[PDB]
Amino acid sequence: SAYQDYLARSRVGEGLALAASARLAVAENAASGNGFSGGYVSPPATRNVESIRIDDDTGQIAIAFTARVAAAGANTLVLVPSVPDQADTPTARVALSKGVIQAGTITWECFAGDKASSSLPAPGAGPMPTDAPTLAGKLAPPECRA
Repeated sequence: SAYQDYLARSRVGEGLALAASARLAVAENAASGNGFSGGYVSPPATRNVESIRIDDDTGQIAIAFTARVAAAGANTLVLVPSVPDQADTPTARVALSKGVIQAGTITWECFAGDKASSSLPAPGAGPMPTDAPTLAGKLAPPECRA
């Protein structure tokens, strides 16, 4: 139902906003050449957000929502980071490189369960998720959907 959809979408948006903490930790670790999850302490769990975690190798952020939002096994949303191949007039985006000092702006792409390819402006596609998201796209912001 549309009202049910509203409740879930609002709570998913809040989880995405809480994940700013992880986007900042990934940026800090990229700037120091550290594993991307190093030192990250996720915010307190809420009634809506079960966990926020960072993949130490790729910087991918996975947000797991509670059953108030979506069923177990259908409850994850992912954010994938990338950087341009070169800062000046890039021709492509690339996944982050663990151990390399990377201080430029990181672009984050959201993927819900239905999204089968990257959809970004120039310089083009970013990486796909490392761990597949499972949250139904209809519950996520439109930029996360197929």
